[PDB]
Amino acid sequence: NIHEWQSKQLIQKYGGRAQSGEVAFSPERSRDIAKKLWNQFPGCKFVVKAQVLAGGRGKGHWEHGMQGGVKLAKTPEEVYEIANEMIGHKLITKQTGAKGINCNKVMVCGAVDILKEFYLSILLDRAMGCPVIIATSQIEEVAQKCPECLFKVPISVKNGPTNEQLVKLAKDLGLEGDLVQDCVDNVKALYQVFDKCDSTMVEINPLGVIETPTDEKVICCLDAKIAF
Amino acid sequence: NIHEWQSKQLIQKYGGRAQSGEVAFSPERSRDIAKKLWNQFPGCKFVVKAQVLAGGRGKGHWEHGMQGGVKLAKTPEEVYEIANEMIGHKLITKQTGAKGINCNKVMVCGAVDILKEFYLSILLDRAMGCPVIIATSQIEEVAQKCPECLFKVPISVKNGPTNEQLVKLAKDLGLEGDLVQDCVDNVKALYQVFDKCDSTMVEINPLGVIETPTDEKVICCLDAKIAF
Ligand SMILES: Nc1ncnc2c1ncn2[C@@H]1O[C@H](COP(=O)(O)OP(=O)(O)O)[C@@H](O)[C@H]1O
Ligand SMILES: Nc1ncnc2c1ncn2[C@@H]1O[C@H](COP(=O)(O)OP(=O)(O)O)[C@@H](O)[C@H]1O
Ligand SMILES: [Cl-]
Ligand SMILES: [Mg+2]
Ligand SMILES: [Mg+2]
Repeated sequence: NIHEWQSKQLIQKYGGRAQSGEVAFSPERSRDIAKKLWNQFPGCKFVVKAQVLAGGRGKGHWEHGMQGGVKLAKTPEEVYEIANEMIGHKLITKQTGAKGINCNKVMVCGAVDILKEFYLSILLDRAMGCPVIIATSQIEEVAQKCPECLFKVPISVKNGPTNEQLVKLAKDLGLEGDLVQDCVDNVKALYQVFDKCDSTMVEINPLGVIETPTDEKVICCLDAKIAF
Repeated sequence: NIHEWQSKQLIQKYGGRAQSGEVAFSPERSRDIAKKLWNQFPGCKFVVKAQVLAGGRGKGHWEHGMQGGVKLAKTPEEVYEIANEMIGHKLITKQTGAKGINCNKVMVCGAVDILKEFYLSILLDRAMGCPVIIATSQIEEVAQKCPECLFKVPISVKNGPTNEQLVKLAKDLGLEGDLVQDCVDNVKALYQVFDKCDSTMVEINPLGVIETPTDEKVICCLDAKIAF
């Protein structure tokens, strides 16, 4: 499986929208990324995301407390502080145990208004022998407590997804207006990645509805993981 | 006199907020700047500003038809198109005449919500023999048609501006809440530039109230000109 930054760039290579930010291997560099971003959107806030091969970062904790592998920062100096407590230190989440996985890089992103967060993945379903799109706006828990809340769209491996399936899926997720077609185009892009890269899973957790700096609502992958 | 980019970077060096963007000397580079900015704020729009030693770009026009030296762009490709018609071409404004001034670089900026636009300049007043801060929220026309709309704050070159003078100026311009102190700190930065650079004029036209990507209101220099 390829890292977050690399999957997102692959998704955007194929016409999808994703917040890949920029990766840093030192707190000095993390700060410089933030300072330069203030040239473009002055006053913006920042998000620092520990780049570790492990899930559930948002609710881990570090040696010196901290808590959470995804944290908001108001200034480049706050980016330095947070980054300095991530790089070269050990995060502890559910997927790691008391061991804790080491972190030697972070992702620095501009902070955006997140209006909605969905789960969406494109899986190779061996049983049926076809790709299947799995999405929900609420992943193993939701399927058991509310299986109806989960949508599974089998895909024709010769024709690919139909606009009918994708439009329905988008509306089933609660999207309206321009976000419906926006979601179709992004899901089409995710499928090309799935297909053209011979992936067994393209998982977007979360696929979000965010606001641009000028308040437009757009679909954007806020996380990405591609397996082969 | 130093260019927009250099003044803005100088202003931020001293604690002010300015949208310096990033300068490009080709439309290919302009496009790349926009593409990379979409990694940070996906879906954002862009502004392309012709970098020419001449004023009134917003209302100028180019020899081959295109209108305006400051133009909005929806995508990196729209940035390329606009930049390609600016770099290596001739702009015509009021300050240039039928000759038209050549442009060999543009500034690519993220588009932001602009809520208010002020004029603010720090001048070496020969008559009074001291620096004077000149600001208005409505420059030669306004001074004649509404002299009351213009505020002039003489500065003691030994004490610098007082927080009292700057706070009053901020409220005189109609600012309230956190924007008052925000404006004070930015004006303090503009004065240090004026002083430490032995300038005869630091002109910010417009000094704006803009929204951050997460809807915070902040003071930001959207243009800058420093004379010697
Ligand atoms: N640009 C951003 N602005 C604000 N919040 C963000 C941004 N990017 C990510 N987040 C938040 O970070 C959370 C955790 O992100 P994610 O990469 O999914 O980590 P995890 O493995 O903990 O789920 C997301 O649910 C989202 O709310
Ligand atoms: N980042 C931006 N987003 C939106 N509009 C902008 C941005 N930067 C500048 N503008 C607009 O461009 C106009 C012209 O900009 P400026 O640099 O002052 O050129 P000039 O004053 O020579 O016409 C401003 O009055 C403002 O309305
Ligand atoms: Cl170049
Ligand atoms: Mg995730
Ligand atoms: Mg101007």
